[PDB]
Amino acid sequence: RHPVVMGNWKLNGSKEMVVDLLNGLNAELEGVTGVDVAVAPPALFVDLAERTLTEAGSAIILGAQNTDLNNSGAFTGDMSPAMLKEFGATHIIIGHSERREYHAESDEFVAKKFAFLKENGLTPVLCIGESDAQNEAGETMAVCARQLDAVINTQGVEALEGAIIAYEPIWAIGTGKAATAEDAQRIHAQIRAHIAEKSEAVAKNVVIQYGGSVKPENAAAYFAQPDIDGALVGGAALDAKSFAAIAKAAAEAK
Amino acid sequence: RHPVVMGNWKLNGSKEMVVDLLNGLNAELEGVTGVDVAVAPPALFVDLAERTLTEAGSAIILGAQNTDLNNSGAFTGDMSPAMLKEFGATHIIIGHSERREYHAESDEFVAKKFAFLKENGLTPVLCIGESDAQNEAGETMAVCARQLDAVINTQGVEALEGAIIAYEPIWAIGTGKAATAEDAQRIHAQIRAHIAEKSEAVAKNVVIQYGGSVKPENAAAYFAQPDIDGALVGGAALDAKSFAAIAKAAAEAKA
Repeated sequence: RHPVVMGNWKLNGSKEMVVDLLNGLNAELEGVTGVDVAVAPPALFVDLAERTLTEAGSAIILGAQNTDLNNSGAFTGDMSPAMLKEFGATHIIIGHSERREYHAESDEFVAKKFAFLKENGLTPVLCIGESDAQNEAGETMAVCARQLDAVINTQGVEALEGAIIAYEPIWAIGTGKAATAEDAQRIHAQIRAHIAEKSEAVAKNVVIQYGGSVKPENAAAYFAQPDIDGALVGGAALDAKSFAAIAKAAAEAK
Repeated sequence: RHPVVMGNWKLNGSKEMVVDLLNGLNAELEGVTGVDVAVAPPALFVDLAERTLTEAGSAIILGAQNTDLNNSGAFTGDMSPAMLKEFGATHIIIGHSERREYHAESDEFVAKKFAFLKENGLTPVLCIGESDAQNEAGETMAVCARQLDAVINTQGVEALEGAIIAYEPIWAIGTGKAATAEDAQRIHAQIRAHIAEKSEAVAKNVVIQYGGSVKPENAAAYFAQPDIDGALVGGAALDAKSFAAIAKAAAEAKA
């Protein structure tokens, strides 16, 4: 399993920053073989990202933060896989904890997105993860099993074929609570195992990134675990140094 | 009231298409000056749209098809008014029927976006409109007033100053009915009259666009009515010759 490190920029970007960051990023990662590095900028900046990376002749993968369920038509305001494809984007974050909470995206909704992306030749980065209370209640796997089965129990285990899964420890996050590399590995082993129950080939191959708070000096403690295959990075993704660091750590560590 | 004709491109666009459309459109509007022409492409193409319009020295206005409630922060996949301002996008469509239906956006949500747009210096194109069963049940004004009050009752009529309102007869859309310039004009005066009950000054100046199916053949019919101040165009927006025809008719109708 080749590690994959993705930067989720979220709702951050500007014309100056995008160029700076992507250039800095390219510099830092100059010849840093071993990992797959991807960026997910706001839709408004996918055009710029593409142009900047292409000039730079960069190897960074272009992604996007969500998708909708149609390629074209009377769908005012929607995100189209076919349109994203025109800019080279290929890694689409879906089910993120923020969309699920704020936009009330459901398991079935996110599963349809999963299927449509795959149908379009794109790579889904399916996010799963339990709340603070589902965690206090010791329901972590009930939840992760649930969110994952919405795909498996419809499309079938195979469907995770060439997809990335990202585990979000929503329970931690400024709430004084913290996930450790041990917690992370514990959990990632259970998820993989859940997949190994229907298919072991699939399970051993599926990249399962860790979505918790990972920093330059966390990174290798995490990338050491055998079931953690990369990271979906939040804040560190906004800094070329920090983010390249995390990418490097995973490259070697693996 | 100076007319505004906006093309909502919906889920339509491509690199080659965006530049051909904007270039032909700008060629067609050469002497035209009595109508504001705005264009709303998918977010993915707002940058390309800007680049094309700028190179051309075009006067066409850039807009977008939706917005969210934050400028920056932890909101994966959201739309930012501030990021939109960087590309020069000013007219922002909110409340469109396709979002109200497919994304279940409430009047409360839509109203929150209106206030945020005003907070950021942008122009909201507030869509309102009733369905088939409401129209048959003849509750057109209760629905429209309900939806306008969402912003009026929480922000004051003056909040409409500088905004654009687009009536969408959804009942006519996709369900065998048809609106006429005469039915349209009747609905716009009721809408204007509701706003006027709170402020005459605001009501006199607000641009209320017609959102039904407008086409180059039926446009002068609509722009002829005194309470129809432009159009929010869909399908006819995708062609430079059709969209420019609708813009021109509005220009003359209101000269």
